[PDB]
Amino acid sequence: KSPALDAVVIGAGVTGIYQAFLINQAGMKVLGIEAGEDVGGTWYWNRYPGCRLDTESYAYGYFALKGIIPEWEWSENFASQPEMLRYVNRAADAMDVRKHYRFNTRVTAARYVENDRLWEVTLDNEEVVTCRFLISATGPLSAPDIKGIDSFKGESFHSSRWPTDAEGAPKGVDFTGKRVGVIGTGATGVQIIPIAAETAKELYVFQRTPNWCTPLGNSPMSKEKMDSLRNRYPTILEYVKSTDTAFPYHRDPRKGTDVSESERDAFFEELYRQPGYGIWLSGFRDLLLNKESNKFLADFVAKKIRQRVKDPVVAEKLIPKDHPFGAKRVPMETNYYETYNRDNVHLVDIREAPIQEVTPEGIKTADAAYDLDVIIYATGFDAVTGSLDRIDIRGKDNVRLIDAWAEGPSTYLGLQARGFPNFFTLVGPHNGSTFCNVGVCGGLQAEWVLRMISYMKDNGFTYSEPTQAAENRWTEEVYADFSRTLLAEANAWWVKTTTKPDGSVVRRTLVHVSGGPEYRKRCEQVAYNNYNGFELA
Ligand SMILES: Cc1cc2nc3c(=O)[nH]c(=O)nc-3n(C[C@H](O)[C@H](O)[C@H](O)COP(=O)(O)OP(=O)(O)OC[C@H]3O[C@@H](n4cnc5c(N)ncnc54)[C@H](O)[C@@H]3O)c2cc1C
Repeated sequence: KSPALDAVVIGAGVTGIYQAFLINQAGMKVLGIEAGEDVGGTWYWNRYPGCRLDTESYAYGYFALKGIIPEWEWSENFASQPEMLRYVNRAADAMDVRKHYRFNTRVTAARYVENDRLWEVTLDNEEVVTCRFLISATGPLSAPDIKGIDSFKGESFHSSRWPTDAEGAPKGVDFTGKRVGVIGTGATGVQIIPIAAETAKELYVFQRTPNWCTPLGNSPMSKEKMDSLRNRYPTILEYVKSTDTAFPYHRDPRKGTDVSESERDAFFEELYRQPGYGIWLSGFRDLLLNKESNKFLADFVAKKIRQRVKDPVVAEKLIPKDHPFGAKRVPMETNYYETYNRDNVHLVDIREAPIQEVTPEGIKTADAAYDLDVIIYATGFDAVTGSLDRIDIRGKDNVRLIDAWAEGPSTYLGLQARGFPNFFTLVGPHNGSTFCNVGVCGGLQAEWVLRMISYMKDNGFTYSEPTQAAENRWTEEVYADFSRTLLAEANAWWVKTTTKPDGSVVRRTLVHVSGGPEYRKRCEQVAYNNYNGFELA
């Protein structure tokens, strides 16, 4: 039996729609599947107030850099979610990609059929479609275990499904007269909190531990700036393809320990005040390698927080004590810290007073009862464990992907796993999503996968799977790269350590941290050498 499709692509975010576009442009048959009503992924799902890029719009805008929608005009240096959604909609118009997709459809299971070298893909546990290759673009992030949520009698908002009007704007964003509680001070919370505080009668921020945040420095984009950027796109593209993260930044050549205190302070002050991520990405070369260097920057950011927040007790609570700066994807913010100088804003330390439950009346901590009218659940993400866990994926000998990866992801090139032929995982933490400009990283990744599938078609190969040796060597190489950074000591659970039935010890990181260009170079050496390390038939 032969599959009906060359490929199924799961997800209609930026990654998935471009993979689908590429496959179709190449003359192959592709079906996209998407749970939502339309395209956008992130930019479709996340509708909460303050939702905005951390990457310069022009640098994230790969579909414009690549000449798919080159006329696109950005209105701001760091585009808001509604603009991002318009960009993805326009890109999808230009790629004519919607016709290849099933919308409002969840892939519930995928099983590899060994006799027939194809995937049976189950849609909403009913229809089954067959394809030669299965490609996940289910998103680099996934996603509250609090007693009593269902009992609250006021309004509940969840940042991941913020209610919208018929025009797609967020409902109930005016909190005039309302006592509001926000739980969470990750990326979403720090975008939500300063906006909610503008109208709430009282705002309580329930925070377990603070993250490092830096100011975004967003501003409108002039027509003149937009035109000069567009004229520079061929250069901008070459640049972002050459940096380690694919953001438009590269590390300072110097070690922080080599620079005087006075020079360090001046350098940091300039970068802190420059819009975007430079404070981190343009920082000293040893910032994520060396504790002293890291501490220089963390101390500087801490000093900036103390400047910006009036009450020294409150300030201290907002400054991380227990983790290096940049050990997580750093939230950027617009007047977040100054929000706490407002008289109607209160920080509730729930490490010291954990939440016992949500009640009909509001929130109960170990120490106090907060009567609220509104609760906003500003829930975090896992940028670490990946988005495939909700799909029943079965490879050879009916093995679960979740079991195969129990001791940590095991892949070759971060793209296929032994046991799961003709299955490609785009854009996930195990291949670099966590610290990438995903607009660019993911687009380049989809192009490599296109080239592999085309090669297979040209040669009449219908089977691909990593060897055990190549998968093992890769996975050890990725771990060793990870193990030389401060991430390893700071995020201990990002590493899975397993002593084998005999005595030897296996270590795998959940998160690939290797430089983009080095990673892509290794992928091309493999592709050039007839996909050496993949068995093909
Ligand atoms: C608030 C926020 C701000 C961000 N800002 C930036 C930024 O500035 N720069 C940056 O590089 N990254 C940023 N990110 C990361 C973001 O994940 C990527 O930029 C990008 O949107 C990921 O695109 P994707 O297509 O790979 O996955 P997604 O955009 O997550 O799309 C995945 C799609 O797959 C669908 N799906 C999942 N499972 C199934 C299933 N089983 N069946 C059918 N459909 C399924 C989902 O519905 C979704 O539509 C941000 C993320 C968030 C949440």
